Amino acid sequence: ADTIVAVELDTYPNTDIGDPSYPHIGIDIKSVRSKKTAKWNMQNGKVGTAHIIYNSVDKRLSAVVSYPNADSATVSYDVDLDNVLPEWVRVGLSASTGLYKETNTILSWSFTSKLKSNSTHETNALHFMFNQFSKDQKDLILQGDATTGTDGNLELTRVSSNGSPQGSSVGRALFYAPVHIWESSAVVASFEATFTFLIKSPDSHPADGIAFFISNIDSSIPSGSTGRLLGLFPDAN
Amino acid sequence: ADTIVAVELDTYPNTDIGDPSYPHIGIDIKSVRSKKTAKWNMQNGKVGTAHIIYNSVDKRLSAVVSYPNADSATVSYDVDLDNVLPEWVRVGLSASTGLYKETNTILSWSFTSKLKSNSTHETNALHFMFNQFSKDQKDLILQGDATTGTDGNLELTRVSSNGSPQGSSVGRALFYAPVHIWESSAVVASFEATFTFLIKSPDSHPADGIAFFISNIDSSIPSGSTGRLLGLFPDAN
Amino acid sequence: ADTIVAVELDTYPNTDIGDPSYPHIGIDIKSVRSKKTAKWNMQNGKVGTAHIIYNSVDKRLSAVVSYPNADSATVSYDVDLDNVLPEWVRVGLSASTGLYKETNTILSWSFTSKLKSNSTHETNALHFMFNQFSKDQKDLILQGDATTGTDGNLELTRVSSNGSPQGSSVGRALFYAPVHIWESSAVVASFEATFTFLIKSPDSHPADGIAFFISNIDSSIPSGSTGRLLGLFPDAN
Amino acid sequence: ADTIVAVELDTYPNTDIGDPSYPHIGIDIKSVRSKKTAKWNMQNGKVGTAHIIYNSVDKRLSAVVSYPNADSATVSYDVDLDNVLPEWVRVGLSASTGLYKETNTILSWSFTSKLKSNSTHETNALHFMFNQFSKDQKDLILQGDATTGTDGNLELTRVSSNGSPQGSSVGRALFYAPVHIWESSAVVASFEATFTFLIKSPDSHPADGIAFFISNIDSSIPSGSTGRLLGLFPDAN
Ligand SMILES: [Ca+2]
Ligand SMILES: [Ca+2]
Ligand SMILES: [Ca+2]
Ligand SMILES: [Ca+2]
Ligand SMILES: [Mn+2]
Ligand SMILES: [Mn+2]
Ligand SMILES: [Mn+2]
Ligand SMILES: [Mn+2]
Repeated sequence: ADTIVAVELDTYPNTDIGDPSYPHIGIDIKSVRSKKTAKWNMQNGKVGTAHIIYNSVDKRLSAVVSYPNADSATVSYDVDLDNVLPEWVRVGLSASTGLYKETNTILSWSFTSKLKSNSTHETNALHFMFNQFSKDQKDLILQGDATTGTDGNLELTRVSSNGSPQGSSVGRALFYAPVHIWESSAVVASFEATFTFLIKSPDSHPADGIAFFISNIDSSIPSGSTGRLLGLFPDAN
Repeated sequence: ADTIVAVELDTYPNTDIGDPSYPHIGIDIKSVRSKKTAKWNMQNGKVGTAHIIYNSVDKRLSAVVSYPNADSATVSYDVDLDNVLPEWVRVGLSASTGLYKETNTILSWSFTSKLKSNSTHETNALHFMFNQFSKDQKDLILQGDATTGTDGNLELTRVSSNGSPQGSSVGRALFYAPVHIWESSAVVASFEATFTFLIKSPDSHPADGIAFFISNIDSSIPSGSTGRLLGLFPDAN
Repeated sequence: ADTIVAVELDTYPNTDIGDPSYPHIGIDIKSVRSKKTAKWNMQNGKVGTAHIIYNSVDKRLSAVVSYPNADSATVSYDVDLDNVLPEWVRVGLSASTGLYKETNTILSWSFTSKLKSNSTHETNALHFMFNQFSKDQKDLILQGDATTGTDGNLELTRVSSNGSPQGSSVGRALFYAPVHIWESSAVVASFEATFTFLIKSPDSHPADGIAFFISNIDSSIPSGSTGRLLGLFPDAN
Repeated sequence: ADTIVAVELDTYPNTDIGDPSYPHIGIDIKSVRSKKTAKWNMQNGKVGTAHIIYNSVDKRLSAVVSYPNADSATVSYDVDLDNVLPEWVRVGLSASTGLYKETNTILSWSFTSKLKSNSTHETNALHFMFNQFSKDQKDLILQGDATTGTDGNLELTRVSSNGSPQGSSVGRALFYAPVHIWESSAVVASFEATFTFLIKSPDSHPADGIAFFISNIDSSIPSGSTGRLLGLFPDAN
C-alpha cells in the first residue's frame, strides 16, 4: 500500500474508526485513525483556509483552519517525518463523498518546501501557488473524479451540471513534480502548505472531507476509498 | 522539430553561422543564428553567473552575465514570446562539445514564473532553486550525457574520471514540471532565471557553450546537435 | 522640491494640465503632466488592482490595472530611473480629493526590490506585503489625512464617520525603510509593486486619484497639493 | 531595561554565568544565562552559517549552526514569544569582545516574518536579504562600534587597519523597519533568520560571540555590555 501522511478536514463523524462526535481537524500518520484531532466548527457554504507547517528540527506537524469572522481550530502532532515518508514524495489534495455528500471545491493551493544544506550556497526550494485552475492544468496529476476549470476551481469530487454534489465520489490532485523532503546534507528541511476550500451541501450532514497529503511519488487512489477513507487509505486500520 | 527560445553563452566562434569572432552571449529565437549578440569576455576556469528576465507587458527578453571582479555583458531582444512558444513549456539548461571541448558544469539554477490574473486572488507562481544536485535528482529530466551528483553539481556534458572534459558530447536538464507561461486571464506574465556555471578547458579554444532554454514540453535533444548546435537545434538554419 | 516618479490612477480629467478627456493611467516623471497615458475605464465602487514593474536592464517603467470581469489598461514609458531618482528612495501610495471627491481606500499593498551583484553571493532584496492595516501600523509613515485601521484598510484621504468621502483632502503612506534601487556592483536591479484599491464616490464625477510613487527618502506632501496634484507635486509644471 | 530574545554563538566559556566549558550555541530569554545550550565546535577563521526559526503555533525557538564539511549543532527551547516580546519589535545582530577578542564579521543576513490572518486575503510579510553591505547602508541602524562597507561586509566589532580585531568592543546592527510579530487577527505568525559569519582571532581563546536578537523597537546597547554580555544585557542576571 502507499505511505500516507495527511491533515484531514473531516466533515462526518465516524465513531467506530475513532472520529470524535463532531467535525474535526486531524493528523493522520499511515492510518485514517487520526493520531490527534481537534474540534472544527465547520461552516457549510463558507470559504475556509487551512495552513499546514512542518520542519525537521522540531519534528512537529501542525495545522490551523479558519473562516473569516470566526475563531480558528488547530492541531499538532510530534512526528519525525523522515521516519515515515521516503526521501522523495508527491504532495496533493484529496476528498471524498459517500452516501452523505458535499462539494469539495478548492479555490487556491500553495506549497513551499526548503532544504538548507551546510554548504556556502545553502538553499534549495520548491514553491507553487495556484489561485485559479484551468481546464487543462498540466502541472497537476488528477485522479479519480477530480476536475479542473469549472469556474476556474479544482473540484475534487463530482458535482453535477446543476452544481449539486454527488455521493460515492473520490478524487485527488497531486503536484506534478516530485518533492525532496530529506537530503543527506540538509541541516534544516521545512514545508508549508495553504489551501482555501468551499464545502457546500444541501444536507444537514455533509460528508466526508478534504485532506492535504504527502505520499510516495507513485501514490494512487486506493480501491474502495470513497466515503470515510478520504481517498487516502485502503481500509480503516 | 521542437520550438526553442534560448539564451546562449557561446564559447566558440562559428563565423559561417553568424557568430561574431569572439565568445558571446546571444538570444536565439527558433534558430541557432542569434537574433542579437554581445561580446562576452569568457574566463576559463572561473565561476560565472547568468540572469535571464522577461515579462509579457514589455515583450523583451534580456540577459546579463558576469564574473566576480569583472564587468558584465548584456543582451536584449524585443520578442513576444506568446507568439513563439506554446502556452505550456518546459525550461532547461543545455550544453555541448564538439572537436573542441570544455566542462559545462552547473553549480546552481533558479527559476520563477508568475501569472497575475484580473481576479481578486490574482497570483499564480512556480519557483525552484537548486544549489546542489544529488545522484538521483528526481525533479530533473536528464537528457543525453547530462549527469547529476558528481561533487554535487550538474555536469551537462561528459567529463572523464580524470575530470577532463570530453569532446563530441551533448546533454540537457529540464525541470520536471511543465510551466504555464500564458493564460487567457493573465494581465501580466513574467519569468526570471539564474544559473551559475564553471566552464573549464585545458585548451586555448574551449567549445561549445551553455544555454538556458524554453521549449515545447516534450522537447528532446535533436539528432546531430553536438558542437555548434548546443543540443538545441537540428541544423544551423 | 522632492523628486517624484509615480504611476497615477487619475480619476478626474484636468484638460489644462494635459490630462486626456477621461479617467486614465499615467506615468509621471518629475511632473504631474504625465509622460505617457492610457484610457482607464474606472469603475466606481469596485475593487481594482494595479501592478507596477521596472528593471535596470530594460529601463522601462510599466503598469497594468484591472478589475474582475473586465479588460485591463496598461501604460509603459522608457526611462532610466537611475538618472531620475537617488540611490536610496522611499516608496509610497498617495491620493487626493478637491472640490470633487472619492474614497481612496487601499485594501492591500506589496512591493519587492532586488539588487543582483556580480559576487558569488549575488542577491539582495526587500519585500513587504500588507493585506490588512492596523490602527497603529508602525512600518508605515502616514502623511496628511492618511489613516490606518478603519475596517482594517488604509484610507489615504479623509472619510467621514458616515463613510462619505471628504473634499479638499490629501494623504500618503510610505514604507518605513529606505529602499536601495541602485548600487555600484549591481548587474540587475528590479522592482515590482501591486496594490488593490476601492474608489467609491456618491458623485458622477469622482476625483482626484491614487498614485504609487518613489521619492527621495525625506519626501513630504507639498503645500497646496490637494486635488489635481495628487499629493505629489507643488505645482502643475 | 530593554527586552531581549536572542540566539547566541558564544565563543568564550564564562563558567560563573552558567556557560558550559566550551564554545556553545544558546537560547537567551531575557538573560545572558541561556535557557538551553548545545556544544558548538567553533572553527576559527572559517565561514559559518546560522539559521533561526520560530512559529506561534508550536511556540518553539530553534537554531542550527554549521560549517562546510562539518556536522551541525542545534538548540531548541519552548517559549511563547508573545508572552516575552512586545507586538512590534526590531531584529538585529550583536557582537562583543573583551580582554579576549575576535573579528565578528557578517557576510550575509536574511530575515522573513509572516502573519497569516483569518481573512480571505490572509498574508502579510516582511523579508530582507543582505549579501553585501555598503559604507552607507541606510536600512540598517548601526550601534556602538559596528561598521559597514569594509570588503562589503558588516563588521560588528572594531577591527584595526591591519585587519586585527580589537578588544573591549561592542556593536550591533538592527533592521530599520519595525517588525510586527503578533496581531490580533493572526492565526499563524512565523519568522526565520539566517546569517553567515566569519569569526577569526590570532588567539587560541577567541571571545566573546555573535547573537541574533529580537528586542523592543527602541533597543540600544546597554552600558558596560562589552565582553560576556554580548552587547545584549546590562548585567549577568
Ligand atoms: Ca469521518
Ligand atoms: Ca558557436
Ligand atoms: Ca487629473
Ligand atoms: Ca560567554
Ligand atoms: Mn476523522
Ligand atoms: Mn552563437
Ligand atoms: Mn493625469
Ligand atoms: Mn553563553
